Amino acid sequence: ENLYFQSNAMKTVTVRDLVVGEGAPKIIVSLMGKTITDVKSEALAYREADFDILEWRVDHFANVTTAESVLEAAGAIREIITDKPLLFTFRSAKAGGEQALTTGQYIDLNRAAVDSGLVDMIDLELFTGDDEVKATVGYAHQHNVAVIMSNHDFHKTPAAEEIVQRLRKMQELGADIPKIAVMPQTKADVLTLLTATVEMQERYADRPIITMSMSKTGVISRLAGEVFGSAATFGAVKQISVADLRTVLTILHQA
Amino acid sequence: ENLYFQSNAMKTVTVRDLVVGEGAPKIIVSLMGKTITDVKSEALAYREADFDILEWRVDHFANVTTAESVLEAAGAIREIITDKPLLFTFRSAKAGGEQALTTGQYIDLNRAAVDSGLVDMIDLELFTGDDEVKATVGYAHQHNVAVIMSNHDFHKTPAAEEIVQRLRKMQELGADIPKIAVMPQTKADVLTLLTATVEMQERYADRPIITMSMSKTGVISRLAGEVFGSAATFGAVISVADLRTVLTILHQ
Ligand SMILES: [Cl-]
Repeated sequence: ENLYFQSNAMKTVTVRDLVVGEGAPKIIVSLMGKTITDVKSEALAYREADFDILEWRVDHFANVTTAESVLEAAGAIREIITDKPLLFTFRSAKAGGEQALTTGQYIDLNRAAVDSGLVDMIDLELFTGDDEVKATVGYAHQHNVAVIMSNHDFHKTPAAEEIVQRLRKMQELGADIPKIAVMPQTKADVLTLLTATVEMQERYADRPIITMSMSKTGVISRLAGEVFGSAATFGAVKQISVADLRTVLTILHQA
Repeated sequence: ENLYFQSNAMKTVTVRDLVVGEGAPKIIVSLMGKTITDVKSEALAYREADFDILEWRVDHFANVTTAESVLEAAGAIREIITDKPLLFTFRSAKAGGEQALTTGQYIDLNRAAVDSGLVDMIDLELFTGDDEVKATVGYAHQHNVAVIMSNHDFHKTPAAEEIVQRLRKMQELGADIPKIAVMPQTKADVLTLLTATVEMQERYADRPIITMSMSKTGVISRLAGEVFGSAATFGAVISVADLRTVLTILHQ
């Protein structure tokens, strides 16, 4: 049964025994399956991999508008991955997601995920609609479901202070874990993302944050979270591989 | 026999078949023996480790003021490690070195290393004195010996523009490979060193550069050279094995 804890002083969130914000960064893998058959096979393949959090990319699921189908898929994943936190993420079309839902539908989808008791966390996008996000965060918390809030820029890297402000806004909206991913156009852009990470974590955060500079040029941002302050990083099962990611994180954690 | 190449197209220096500035950053390990028996035992212990350049920290050598002893030790190392470039480095007292030498002794020590034919590269400190550096750079080049020019700040990180200007000065003085190492006092300081690395690489470098932010906090500067533009990194036998592991992953 879902249960999470969080410490503002330690800047941690504990979900299904995993302490996000302590020790080495956590590895998140994303499950993408079009049908229930695909979701089940992918979860089995993922069971063989060394990761910490399973993200289900619901926007890749064809039957997302059928509540019963979404519940069936979530249950199938939970049966295979019984001891790792499950993050429910519908990436909206606006945010690069594979299909479109209206705001109301997206909110209802996330509320249904909270109600199911099958997921430990939900992802809500920063620019969804502040009033609905606040209401949904409250609903999630009332049911012991934690909230990751996300923002993506697939084309550029905003100024450091703008990245910081977005992470602060996510905190303000009640996110348990603010998350941002930006695309570098130059090497300096990767450093901008790391600078924002350090400034946020040292000055404003009272919880864990997740940050990433995308593309091969920004890979170092997926590896250096322990020193700069990103609490988790994404790896690929089938990007940097989960095995290589753990190898490097382990090296950097050694005292 | 000593010979090196260098190109301003891909910004490389090739020494004993090793192309510095191409692909993944190169790993340098340092020999710090006090006596010839320590130097030989260390070189033998390092022979099978996976690194690219052997640095001899001559300031740790007790008989550094005995010319014959230095030449004997260089020969002993060369005999054991035959397939890797040998970098002769006397770290001066001002730069944190273990012993003190007059400017005159320091320059003569480096000239003697060049003349021996036993070393592929020498390290010269940026603030040794311009006339002395230029003459020694010229002397090394006359004998097919490459020059790494170095600068260290063991207590703080200068501003990015200051770091860039020092690297640029090393290029102007004729360094084949400018090298700088600074100490972070904050995490932002680590990023300042990386920023200087990127700016130097895009604005002024026409050769490989080596940069580092010291301490556990600055470890990412030892790992991320391929993307940010540092051509080499030091490890010890973070370990050399772990360093190669990470560099290989980042090269993929
Ligand atoms: Cl958003």
